Amino acid sequence: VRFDEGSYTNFIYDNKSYFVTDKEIPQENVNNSKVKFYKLLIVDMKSEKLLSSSNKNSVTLVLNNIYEASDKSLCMGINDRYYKILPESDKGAVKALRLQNFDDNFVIDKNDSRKIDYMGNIYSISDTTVSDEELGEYQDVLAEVRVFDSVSGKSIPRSEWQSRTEWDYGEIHSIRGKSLTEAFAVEINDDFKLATKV
Repeated sequence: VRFDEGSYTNFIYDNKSYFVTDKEIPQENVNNSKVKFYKLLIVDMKSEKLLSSSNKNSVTLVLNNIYEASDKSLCMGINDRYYKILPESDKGAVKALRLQNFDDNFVIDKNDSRKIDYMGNIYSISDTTVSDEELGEYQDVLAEVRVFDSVSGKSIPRSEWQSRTEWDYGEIHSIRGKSLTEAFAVEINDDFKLATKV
């Protein structure tokens, strides 16, 4: 079991790539260990960067063994809990382990309607289409409207409905092969657009 440099979620085991998910497994559903290992990581909660010693905004993670669960999925001991692990082919479909366990929703940015806030990051909604083959897991639906200044992105209150643009925001989906932190798809009017971290 080898974690990628600088990562607390992405690793290789028995020559296959996995990540630790945010899916907790109750202790009663955890069965035989499959791999014994012990790794301590220190993670800055703000920058999510690895540290060599703890600080005021750090969390210490003890990663300990891989187990088979009662549904034959695999999981990993993380501190006092167990979290399912999945192949990297599933990234974005299922969220990676959240540090906060030891912000996680989509909100149209209050200052610029062409942006979405997610996980403490800001995402720019592009004019690039996400094809049906790139479109992955359903995450949420906004079902919102913004009427905004076409140049500045500043929204206009409904009571007042300068060039103006109306966007009608639909579903949010993962993009296959990408974590949600990297990118996701947002339904704008009649098609899915690519949103990427700014």
